[PDB]
Amino acid sequence: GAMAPSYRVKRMDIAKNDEECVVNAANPRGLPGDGVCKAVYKKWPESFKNSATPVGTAKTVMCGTYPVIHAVGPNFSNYTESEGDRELAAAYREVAKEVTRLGVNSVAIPLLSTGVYSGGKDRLTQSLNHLFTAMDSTDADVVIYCRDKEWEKKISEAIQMRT
Ligand SMILES: [Cl-]
Ligand SMILES: [Cl-]
Ligand SMILES: [Cl-]
Repeated sequence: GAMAPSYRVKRMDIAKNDEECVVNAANPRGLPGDGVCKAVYKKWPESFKNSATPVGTAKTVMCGTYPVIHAVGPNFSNYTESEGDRELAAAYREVAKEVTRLGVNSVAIPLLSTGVYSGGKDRLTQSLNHLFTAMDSTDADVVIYCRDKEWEKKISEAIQMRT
């Protein structure tokens, strides 16, 4: 575990992370995709060997010794708000199990279902609160990655509020 488990936010490409493993915002079919998924595919293409996994699940594949946790959040274009919310909570619980099992002291994690799977809604709070619910009982240092300047400020505020 980390000596003082923390949450941080960085506004940068998660493919450049400084952590012991990465969570991919994956698609169910283990395809290269777009956004975080495409960056992950460019950096760690070996991790897409048999990475296909259902919505609401996480599947880890090693790129050398570096673990890539493929977490499949729901596409809110396809799911009801109710069913999407349940699958998004579930994907993050499966990320917490994998981070624990791997014994890492840090993890780089994007906000699942906040991009092309958001169904054109702002889901920062929804996705961030499911991330906290899952990861709060883990002792890894968690570093949340984003690209938008206003999102970085809101994620930072939400982290500081609890401290
Ligand atoms: Cl960057
Ligand atoms: Cl997304
Ligand atoms: Cl963002």
